[PDB]
Order: sequence, then structure tokens, then C-alpha cells
Amino acid sequence: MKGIILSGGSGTRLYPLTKVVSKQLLPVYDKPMVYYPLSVLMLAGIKDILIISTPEDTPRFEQLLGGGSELGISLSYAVQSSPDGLAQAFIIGEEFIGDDNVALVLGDNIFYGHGFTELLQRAANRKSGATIFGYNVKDPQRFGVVEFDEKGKVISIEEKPEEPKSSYAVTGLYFYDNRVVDIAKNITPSARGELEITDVNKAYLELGELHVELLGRGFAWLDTGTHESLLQASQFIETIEKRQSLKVACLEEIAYRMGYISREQLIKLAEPLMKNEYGQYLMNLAHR
Ligand SMILES: O=c1ccn([C@@H]2O[C@H](COP(=O)(O)OP(=O)(O)O[C@H]3O[C@H](CO)[C@@H](O)[C@H](O)[C@H]3O)[C@@H](O)[C@H]2O)c(=O)[nH]1
Ligand SMILES: Cc1cn([C@H]2C[C@H](O)[C@@H](CO)O2)c(=O)[nH]c1=O
Repeated sequence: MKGIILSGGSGTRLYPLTKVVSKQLLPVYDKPMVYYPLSVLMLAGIKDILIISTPEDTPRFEQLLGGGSELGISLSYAVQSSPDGLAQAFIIGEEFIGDDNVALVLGDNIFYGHGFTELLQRAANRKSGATIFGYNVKDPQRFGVVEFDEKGKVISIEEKPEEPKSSYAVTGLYFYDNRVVDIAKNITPSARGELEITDVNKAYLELGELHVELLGRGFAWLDTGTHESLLQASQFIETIEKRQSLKVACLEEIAYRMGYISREQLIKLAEPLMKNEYGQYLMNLAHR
């Protein structure tokens, strides 16, 4: 499986925050937003990842994450010339994806909760169909929305409905088989002139292979779209971290716990950052 992080968009709502800094490099407590969705692809066992951003911000993610091999993964970069919607990721990434299955995660999505990584791996290792993730939210009409039935099987899937048929939001994390690129090629802009992931999910629904994993109320799903939610997501992270002295979405911890790196490689990483807390945190970990 390959991974794609959609990490672009013009950053309107966060102005002036986003005047000279890209949205997904802004802090969520103690590390760049982008670390959060990257962590998720890593835990799913995806080792080969395309990061998409704007022409002016794409180089700045590349300056931060490099080419991935310090995390013992592989990272690549592509420019989205402008934000024509999320399905466009599969067009822009057609060539990085090629022959394989692909998972898409939104660059401004924070996921967290016990057992989450078991769910991610089932999905990441499924070799056909789509997997999407649902979550009971306050104002479901703000999001894609999935209604399902009895057995947990999907009866519909609609983008931002004036009258939502369900509380379960479709979240910014998606797993697909190889058919998705030719799917995204063959549908067209909506009323807001974007290529909609909902219509990508609608297609899989017709093929009879759209799976939902529904996330219960023990998971957290936040997105970092506004000054209010950004700060909220921030408080929520530091509360988890202050308490347990474990970090959320520390990339190097995940590379190592996941096998992508060795103790000795983790130690080479810790070593130059020993002047700061994040480095001592990595070093503590190698000591076990
Ligand atoms: O072409 C694009 C479009 C969006 N983005 C970014 O991707 C994120 C998603 O866009 P946004 O406008 O914030 O959300 P919506 O487009 O309204 O909704 C999408 O993302 C939601 C995630 O909350 C889902 O619930 C919806 O079903 C899905 O349509 C944002 O961070 C954008 O900056 C890009 O980088 N390029
Ligand atoms: C093991 C591990 C889990 N997680 C996250 C995934 C889940 O959302 C939550 C519980 O595993 O913690 C990390 O962020 N980093 C880690 O190193």
C-alpha cells in the first residue's frame, strides 16, 4: 500500500497565520500539524508516501521531512497547482500510485484512540475495495455523511447534506484499491467546482465494495481548520502528553516501534537533538 497526504489549499480561514507559513506546518501543541496524518499512514504500515501541496509550500515540507529514509520510509512530493478538490490527489498521484493500492489522508486531520492502529492495519492490508471511517459529530452537515443499516452496511453517502440522514461524518482518511485513479479521472466538478471524494466513495458504493469502519466515541477525530479548533486540538494533545509522558505522532518513535528503524538508528536521531526535550524523549526510548 502507498499513502497520500493532501497537504495544500490556500489557507483562507487561518489568515494571517497562513500568510508566510503553510497551514500543515503550524503547530498542534508540540509538533507540525503534518506529523499527525503522517503518523497515521506509518502506523497503518504504509512505508511509501506521496505528500501533495501548493507550489510555494511543497518545498517547505520537503525541507522538513526530507526524503523519508531517516524514518526508514520513502517520502515523495508533488505540486497541486490549485485546489481543485481531493479526488484530484489521485490524478496528480496517478504515477506515484501506478499499479498499487492507495490510502489518502487529509493533512489537517488528527486521529487518536486506543486500538486505532489495529483498525488502520486491517484497512492497509485489505487488497480490494474501499475503507472509510465514520465518526459521530456535532454538526454532521459540515461534512460528508454516511448513513448505514442494521448490519453496518452503507445505504447512502452524501456531501454536506441540508438534511443529514445520519450523525456519522465521513472523516479525512481513506483506503482504496487501484481502481480509484481511473475512478477520479471519470467524474466531474460539483456545484463548488471541486472533484469530490464523496463521489469517489459513491463509485465504490456502486461496485459493492465500500466498507465503513465506524469510530466509536472513544476515539478523537479533530481537524485543524480554524483558529478555535487549532487551539482546541492543541490543548487536547498536551493533555494526553502531560499525563502519560508519551508522545502522539512522534515520527521517529513510530518508525522504530514499527520496525522501520533500529535502536542504533534511533540513537543517531536522538543524538543531535539532545539539547531539546524531543531528543531526550527519543533517547529515553532507545534506552528500553
Ligand atoms: O484541492 C484541495 C482541496 C482541499 N485541500 C485541503 O484538504 C483539506 C480538506 O478541505 P476542506 O475544505 O477543509 O474540507 P471539505 O473540502 O469541505 O470536506 C472534505 O474533507 C472533510 C474532512 O473533514 C470531509 O468530511 C468531507 O467529506 C470532504 O469532502 C483542507 O485542509 C484543504 O486545505 C487541498 O490541499 N487541496
Ligand atoms: C504506539 C503509538 C501509538 N500512537 C497513537 C495511535 C493511536 O491513535 C493511539 C493509541 O495507540 O496512539 C502514536 O501516536 N504513537 C505511537 O508511537
